[PDB]
Amino acid sequence: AAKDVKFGNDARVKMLRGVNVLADAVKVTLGPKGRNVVLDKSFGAPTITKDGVSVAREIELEDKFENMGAQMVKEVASKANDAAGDGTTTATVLAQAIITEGLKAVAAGMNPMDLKRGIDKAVTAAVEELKALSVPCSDSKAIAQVGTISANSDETVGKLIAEAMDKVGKEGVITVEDGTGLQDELDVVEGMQFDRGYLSPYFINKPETGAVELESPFILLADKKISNIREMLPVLEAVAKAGKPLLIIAEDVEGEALATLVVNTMRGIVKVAAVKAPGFGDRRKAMLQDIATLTGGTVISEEIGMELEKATLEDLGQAKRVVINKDTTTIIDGVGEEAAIQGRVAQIRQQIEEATSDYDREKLQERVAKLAGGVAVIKVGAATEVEMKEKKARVEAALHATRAAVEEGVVAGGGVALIRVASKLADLRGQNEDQNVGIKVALRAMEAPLRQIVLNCGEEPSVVANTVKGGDGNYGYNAATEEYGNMIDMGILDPTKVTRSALQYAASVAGLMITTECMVTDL
Amino acid sequence: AAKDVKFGNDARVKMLRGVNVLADAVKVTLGPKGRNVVLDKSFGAPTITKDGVSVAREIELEDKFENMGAQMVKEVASKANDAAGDGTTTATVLAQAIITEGLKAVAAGMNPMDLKRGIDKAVTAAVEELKALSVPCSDSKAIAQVGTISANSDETVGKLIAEAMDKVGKEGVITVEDGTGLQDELDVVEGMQFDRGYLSPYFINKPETGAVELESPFILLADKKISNIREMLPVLEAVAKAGKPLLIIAEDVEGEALATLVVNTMRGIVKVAAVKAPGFGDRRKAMLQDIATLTGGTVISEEIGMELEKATLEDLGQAKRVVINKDTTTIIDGVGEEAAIQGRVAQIRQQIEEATSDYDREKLQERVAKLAGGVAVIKVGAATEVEMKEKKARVEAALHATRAAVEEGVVAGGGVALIRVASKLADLRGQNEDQNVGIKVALRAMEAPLRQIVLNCGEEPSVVANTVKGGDGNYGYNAATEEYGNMIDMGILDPTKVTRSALQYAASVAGLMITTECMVTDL
Amino acid sequence: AAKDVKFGNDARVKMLRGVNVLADAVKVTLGPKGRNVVLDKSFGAPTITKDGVSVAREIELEDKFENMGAQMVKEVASKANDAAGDGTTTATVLAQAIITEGLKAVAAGMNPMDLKRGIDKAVTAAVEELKALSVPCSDSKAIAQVGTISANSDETVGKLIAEAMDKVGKEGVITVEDGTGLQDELDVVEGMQFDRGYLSPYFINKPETGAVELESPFILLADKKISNIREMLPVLEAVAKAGKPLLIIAEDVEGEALATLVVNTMRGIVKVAAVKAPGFGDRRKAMLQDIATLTGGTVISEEIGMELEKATLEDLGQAKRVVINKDTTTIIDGVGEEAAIQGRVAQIRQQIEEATSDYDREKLQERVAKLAGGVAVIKVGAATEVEMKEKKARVEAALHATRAAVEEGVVAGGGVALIRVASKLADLRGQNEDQNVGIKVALRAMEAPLRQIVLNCGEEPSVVANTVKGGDGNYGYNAATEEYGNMIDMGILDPTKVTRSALQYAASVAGLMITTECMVTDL
Ligand SMILES: Nc1ncnc2c1ncn2[C@@H]1O[C@H](COP(=O)(O)OP(=O)(O)OP(=O)(O)O)[C@@H](O)[C@H]1O
Ligand SMILES: Nc1ncnc2c1ncn2[C@@H]1O[C@H](COP(=O)(O)OP(=O)(O)OP(=O)(O)O)[C@@H](O)[C@H]1O
Ligand SMILES: Nc1ncnc2c1ncn2[C@@H]1O[C@H](COP(=O)(O)OP(=O)(O)OP(=O)(O)O)[C@@H](O)[C@H]1O
Ligand SMILES: [Mg+2]
Ligand SMILES: [Mg+2]
Ligand SMILES: [Mg+2]
Repeated sequence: AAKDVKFGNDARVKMLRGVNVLADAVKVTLGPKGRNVVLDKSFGAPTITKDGVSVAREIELEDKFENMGAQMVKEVASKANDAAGDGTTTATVLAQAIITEGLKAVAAGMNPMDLKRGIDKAVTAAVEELKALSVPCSDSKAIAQVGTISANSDETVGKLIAEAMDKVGKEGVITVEDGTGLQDELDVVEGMQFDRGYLSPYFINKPETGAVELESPFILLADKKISNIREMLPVLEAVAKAGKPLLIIAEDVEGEALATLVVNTMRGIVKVAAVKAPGFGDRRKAMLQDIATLTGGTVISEEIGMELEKATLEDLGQAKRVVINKDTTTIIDGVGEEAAIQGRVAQIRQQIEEATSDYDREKLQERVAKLAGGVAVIKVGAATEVEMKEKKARVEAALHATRAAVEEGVVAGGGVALIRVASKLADLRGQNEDQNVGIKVALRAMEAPLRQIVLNCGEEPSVVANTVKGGDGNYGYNAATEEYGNMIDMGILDPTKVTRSALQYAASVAGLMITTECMVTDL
Repeated sequence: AAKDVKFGNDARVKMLRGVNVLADAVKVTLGPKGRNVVLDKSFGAPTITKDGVSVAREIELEDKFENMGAQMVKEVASKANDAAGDGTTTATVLAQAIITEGLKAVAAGMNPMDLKRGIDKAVTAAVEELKALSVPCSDSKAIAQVGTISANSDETVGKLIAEAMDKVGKEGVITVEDGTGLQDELDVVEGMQFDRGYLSPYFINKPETGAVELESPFILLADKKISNIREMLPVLEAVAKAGKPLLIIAEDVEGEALATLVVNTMRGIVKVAAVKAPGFGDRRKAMLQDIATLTGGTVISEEIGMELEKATLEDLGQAKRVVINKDTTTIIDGVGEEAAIQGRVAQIRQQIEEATSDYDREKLQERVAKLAGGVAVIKVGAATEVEMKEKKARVEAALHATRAAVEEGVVAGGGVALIRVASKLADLRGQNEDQNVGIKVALRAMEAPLRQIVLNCGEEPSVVANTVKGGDGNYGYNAATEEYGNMIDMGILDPTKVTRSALQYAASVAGLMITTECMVTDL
Repeated sequence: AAKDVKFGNDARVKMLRGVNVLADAVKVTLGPKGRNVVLDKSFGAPTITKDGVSVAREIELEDKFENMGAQMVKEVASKANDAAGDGTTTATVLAQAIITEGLKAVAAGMNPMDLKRGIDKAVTAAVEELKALSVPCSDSKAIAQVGTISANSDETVGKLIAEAMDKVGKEGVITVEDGTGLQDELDVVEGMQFDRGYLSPYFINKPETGAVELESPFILLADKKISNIREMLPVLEAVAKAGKPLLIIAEDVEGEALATLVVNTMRGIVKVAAVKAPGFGDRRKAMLQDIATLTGGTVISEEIGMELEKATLEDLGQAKRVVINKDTTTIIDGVGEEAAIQGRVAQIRQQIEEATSDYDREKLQERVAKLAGGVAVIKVGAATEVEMKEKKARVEAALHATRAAVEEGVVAGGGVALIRVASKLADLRGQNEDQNVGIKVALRAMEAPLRQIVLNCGEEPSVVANTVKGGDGNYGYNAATEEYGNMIDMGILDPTKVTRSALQYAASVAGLMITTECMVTDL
């Protein structure tokens, strides 16, 4: 029908305003200062967002345009957030600065394309500089500091991350679970995780993450792939004479062969999940066996000649809970048998030694390793359930950031890298003036987040920024110290990856926002 | 869509106003003074709330924001109320004071985080002080006084609690039932209670408590777990040739194995409940046997080879009523056989003696103890049914508070502990000024409820508070006396646990309220 | 009309907003930077206004409350403006800062009285510091600079002031007149000034100043006081033939008798003025003689026996123009008799030497001095009449400021004194915290105007202010230099008096605003 059109600046402004609103909350929240943000929920009690990210999520704009603009930033921010594990706010902050400048440039009427290109070019240059700048991660104490950064002055999270990290080992994966109680618990977990996808997003559970968690799942393992429903059905009868979420492991499902019959034919009332059996070939079988032992269930294979129909519920193992993500499917804890698990591990271990070949050894060793799992679980307590969820999310983000940060090594925090790079970046020129301005804009954007921290300090960011820029090498401002010192010496370092990730995303967002001169909507 | 946003103070104010409104009623009601509050009900006759708590429940705010804010307080208050058994109002009162100050501080613009931390710190300090301050509970006369406090000058409740408590014994559990008639009846009850959960909240009955009560329940006991519906079904046929609520006892239900078939397949028209059979192993069987005798029903086990299908309704016992809560499932009174029950008890008792081992003795002794139950039931009469319900609720709260109070021992009432602690607390300083103010705020919050009582007195709380603070040791004001005397000497003591519980919750609430600077809602 | 009564912040808020609006324009204009302001006109092209004072004058607020608030500032500012001659804006700027803070404090709910007291206390302290800080005025080159400051980068004004000042002498009074033409004209004017009041404000001329200027005045001098009209009348009759405006000098004119008859009876179509003859006794006569010679008119005394009636117009002298103010009455230029005037001066001069006594010498010397000194007049040209008026006003202000500045000596400009004093002030504490905050507020207020200049520079005032504060001695920022240097060395100095005056007034204004708890207005 009729469209309400806003031209250029008009289109931009809606996004910009939305961006600003979202950004403002985020910026203040970013850094230790932001205590909290809260807003209502349509259903249920209103959500409260401790984190900057959560704030962005929480914040919705009444205006469609503004909201959409806000959403765009958030979505990018989240993506950066996931990968980096941290720097969600930073990306948002960066984006806002870039966007605003871009918009102004838009006001200038310089073709945004050059600017975008310039920005991208600047980003690339900055990235390169950052990479060189970045240095190896410091020790666990640093790690805690890294954790704290993700923490946003959540001391506990950093401590937990460090503590979990120490026990597990940096290499060892750490998993987070909701705390049993207010006090956190760190437990080594028994179980194995195998990287398998979820066959269909349909399987994908309710939660936003889309990882599916089953409570007291039942595990049916078949070495053979599950061709059709019918074979499955007798299992199902045991299972629809069941209910708490059944997990099914099949070597393969033809999303052709299984899916049509299963979905239509099968009520699927009981929760069901399907995963491909880990590994392939004998190894796959071996993995299945390992899983089966861990589950405590039994596996049925054609070679065995056991029938799925014949197999009862008992054959199916149970898990305390299972979490599945597209990348990987894990069982938090199979009931298993303590002896059984150990025995299998030993047997596999013996096998590992036994096999002459490295390859054989590797498969076995991998298998054994999985069984122990080396997994650590972290529980987060909270005053309230809501808090716990919030805390947990923060913790998870921190963990990812920390892990990434350590491997990458950590660049000086405080946006020191960003400021430092920008200066170098400034010298570089874009192909054309429009590009040049964009490049400058990007540089400006980088500078801003340093200022924001300063603003939180209440110190005038101009002086700090100037001083920071002036200092060669790694120079930065420590909010807590409110003294000038080497970032490395300070030991507060922001992860290279997180910084890089955030910057890239922010730049991308900004460019996108910049590009759309005009927006059209239905009236 | 578009959102209506209130920033910071705007967000807070809605909550604050709501809090104040709710709080005001609660505060006045708190203490003997508050005669009553009443408001309409959407359906049915409007509820009338004698109690402060009920007032809060009753009071709803038209404004969503205000209402939500009010709700938040109430929910916390209720939680405190449950645990403490008393002090529901106190928590509310405390919260309001804290919130208001926090809001003002919010107006100050000091970061609430520090304040919250300070408040928490203050709370912790106060708690420690309180614990030291607290002293052992006094005698039953004191108990009645304790009861009266929960009573809010409900003399009857305190008397009933004391009376019930005396007969049952403090240790012995006391249960409350609606009064048969206006006159209360205290009867020792025959029956056993076993701690078992309800399999599903679905089972959970209509009432808010969620405890499920069945009228004239039928009890089917199986030693063996009920794997599937089908085995159940023939029982059901007897029971679908039935209607008034069937209770089912199964050793285990796979919420996998039973649930899918039962729910979908089974109409479940007749009320059904499921509980796991108490105990495990032989003891579980023994417990089942004890239950079976008490029920007067019979239990069927595979070992017996009796069939569930074979078993008739007659095999199933009947109970006058059953109440189930997640923690525990109890049968108020199985029809049982008087002789049978006694005989079983004796047999078990003999067994207890017979067993050499302590362990064997313990299991038997526990079993025997349950059968007698040592249970006492209290009936509350009322002029009207509504009143009775109100009274009953109050009675229950009092009982919990009293029981907790006795074990803990009772601290001086009148908020004496609170005032006393605060002074000590005041000396302690928070890490930072913002924290400091919050700490002070908390202290102020503690003081307030003393004032409220004074206000009810009409005496100027300032003088009283000052005097109370001035007095060392336990110093307090007795409203009734309107004379200064030792709280202990007065013998009016508020339970340590209740006070502690309320304070902690109130603090938590306040912090939460404080945190949310701004609230966003859809327009 | 009706009355609307309000109490509370709301009254304040209106004032604050009004203040800000006026202040903002003024602040930007203040310092060389403020380009301009414009006004509308009902008829003709809209007027355009210049300097900040003019800006403030031009600015009116639609809202009564806001307007009134704005007005209050302006009135005080003008008063300061008059006395200082400069610093109108500064006072306004200071006031705004103070007011806002005070208002915030009002928001705080601290009792403003303490704050006002604290502010006053701070002001006093600051004043003392300033006085000590102040140093003697520099030479004419400095004077021009002083002029420029009043100039607000009006080079011409400063030059004119300096030029006029040089010729006249600093001590010598300089008068400003509208320029004959675009080019300014500086003419020294012969004449004597004697401090005499205007008998009645009725006499007071049209212009706002109320000083009365007569064009080609005729001077009638009577040694005797002019008791009544009748004696005057025959002079007047000649005056009728006259009509060049008549000035009357009488020893004393009783207001009632003369004025009543004169005003009512006499149309007074020709302007008439009356002044008391300068001096008393013989000296008065002598002064009269001196005046008479300077006028070139003759004086009639009873002792002489000359009759006023007898005296013709010729006896009355003429002046090119006369200006009268309440404090003093001056004749810009009597036509005089060249020979007569000179001879008398010589005679007086001889007398001065001649007189043995100091007293005689003093009177004579004073008499000669008045004639000798003469007066200097400055004409200001303009592109347009409107401009000229504006320029003239600015010039006048500058002149006053310069004159004051020179005598006082000039303190470092740039608000350096203000910033410097504040630091010292900060140490001083008010009696009570509320006072303390007010004191701090005042200090903050002082700092602000430095910032404003910086802001105009575009440099971040924070750094500058910090730097300025840090420097001991006279440290300041020169806008033009944009380099740090000694203010004195720079030679840019703001007059002590002007600074002091502005500060005091501003403080007074701020204090006043804070109070006024209740306001009543028409509905
Ligand atoms: N306690 C602290 N002391 C000093 N600097 C800190 C502290 N906490 C964080 N920082 C700095 O502030 C920035 C990190 O804050 P934050 O983690 O909020 O930003 P973010 O990661 O972008 O936001 P989010 O964590 O919500 O994704 C970094 O530059 C970091 O070095
Ligand atoms: N009859 C009484 N005489 C003296 N003081 C009393 C009396 N009844 C109560 N109090 C005091 O008043 C406070 C208890 O009142 P109340 O029980 O209403 O508060 P509450 O427990 O917080 O509210 P609710 O009982 O609704 O949860 C205590 O400090 C108690 O010592
Ligand atoms: N050309 C200039 N270069 C450097 N500083 C200047 C210059 N002109 C003025 N200043 C400084 O700026 C301030 C004076 O500006 P201005 O005269 O506008 O303020 P004001 O006297 O308060 O306003 P008004 O002149 O309208 O009363 C002083 O501190 C003065 O030293
Ligand atoms: Mg972070
Ligand atoms: Mg109570
Ligand atoms: Mg000036």
